[PDB]
Amino acid sequence: SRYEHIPGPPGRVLQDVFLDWAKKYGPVVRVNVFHKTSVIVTSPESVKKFLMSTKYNKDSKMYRALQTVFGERLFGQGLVSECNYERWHKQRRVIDLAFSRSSLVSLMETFNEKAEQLVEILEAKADGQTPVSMQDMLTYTAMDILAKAAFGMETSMLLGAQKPLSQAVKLMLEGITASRKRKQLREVRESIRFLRQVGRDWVQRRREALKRGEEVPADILTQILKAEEGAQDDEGLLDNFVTFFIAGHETSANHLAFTVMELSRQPEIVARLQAEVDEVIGSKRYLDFEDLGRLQYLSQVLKESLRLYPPAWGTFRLLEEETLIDGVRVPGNTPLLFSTYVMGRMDTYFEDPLTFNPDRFGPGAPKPRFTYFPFSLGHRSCIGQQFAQMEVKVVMAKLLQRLEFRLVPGQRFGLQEQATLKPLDPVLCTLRPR
Ligand code: HEM
Ligand SMILES: O=C(NC1CC1)C1CCN(c2cnccc2-c2ccccc2)CC1
Repeated sequence: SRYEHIPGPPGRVLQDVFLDWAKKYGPVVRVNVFHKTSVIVTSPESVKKFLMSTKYNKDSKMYRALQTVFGERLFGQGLVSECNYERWHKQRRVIDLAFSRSSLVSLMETFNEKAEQLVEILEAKADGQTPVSMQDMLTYTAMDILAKAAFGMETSMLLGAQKPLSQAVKLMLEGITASRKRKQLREVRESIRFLRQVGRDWVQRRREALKRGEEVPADILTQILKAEEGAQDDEGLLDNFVTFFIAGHETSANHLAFTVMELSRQPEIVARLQAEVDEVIGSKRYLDFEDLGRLQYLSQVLKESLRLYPPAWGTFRLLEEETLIDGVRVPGNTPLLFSTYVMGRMDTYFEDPLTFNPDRFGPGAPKPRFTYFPFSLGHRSCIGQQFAQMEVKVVMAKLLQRLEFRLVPGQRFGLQEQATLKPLDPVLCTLRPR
């Protein structure tokens, strides 16, 4: 009854249903999500008001499935899932040092070496006939980049190593999904314990290295440790280990996979991207940091890919006091749902919204004003945004330099939702050298 007055109903995902309801019922609509009543707010005025203010905190009820799954602590109170402002702010300020401009410039060697490894593996299969899962190959690349860049760890998933780790990540993502019988419970719980035990093993290795006075370059793990200096126990440390182990590869992989999928049906845009990489980097194996800013059309293509295919569709804020939102009375203690997926597909905000058009992000084009937020906005925006944008530009630039991709017929463009949105199909392609 407390929500009955709010407007609403009486390879598809629930976000497509929400899109249909926002179009039909307007900027404030009641929905059921993760078995709670929520209100989806899709005006840009609401996005600005609620996301650009430290007055509005995340609604912790809507993060339970990242905190704990089936009674196993997962991300716990790490940086994504901590919804207390002061507890979040303390860790954010310490971990931010690992995402400074100087920190990220130092990661270009890791980005280049893993991108070069992927392209060499793909070139050996570029016979126009062997089907390759670009979803799988881009996930292995993203995991290898993250493990090296964040932790100084070589996972070598691109060599076929760490299969139990790859399986554990897959079942943990299925667990998040199922949360929000007997064998699936056992497999999910053991996978979460395995990921935390990877953290314990790697933190002990880092501590022993530091004790023996071995050289350890400052990385994300350095700052994760710094945030816990004088903690009562290692459970905060492991919460952020697992948070960054998962967060630092999965959305990047999703975004790469979506971009390759969509580009397979955009031959003219691919010819333009191939030309731009030819003009900017030439034959050079290695992209320098200053080359990234020169790949302007690729930047636009990746922004348009996130408009239609945001791996992280949005966020929630807790409305504490009854508030009028776009002419609608919204009760206190309500989860407000913000969706860049829904707003990206509304003709109100984007003309011909299903058309893939990188020129929407061109230099003279008007910037979306609070209608586009694939890294969210405000104080709780993605800490990894610049990390992600650099690594994906390096991977995509190296693929475009060296290879041609054709999507295998029968492969779909639809979505699935696990913890994030990702292609329904494996993005199975045949390849040829340029
Ligand atoms: C294309 C890639 C990526 C996308 C689309 C993405 C998207 C997002 C979004 C929408 C949020 C806000 C989530 C919320 O409000 O609940 C977020 C937060 C976060 N992301 Fe990402 N992300 C990406 C890459 C990364 C990477 C590479 C890392 C780490 C290296 C990372 C770590 C995080 C963390 C730790 C947070 C929580 C930040 C905070 O609240 O202070 N993300 N991301
Ligand atoms: O569960 C979430 N929000 C709850 C309201 C429902 C999102 C929180 C932000 N997440 C990320 C953000 N940056 C990078 C990666 C992830 C990521 C990917 C895989 C698994 C976990 C997290 C995406 C999920």
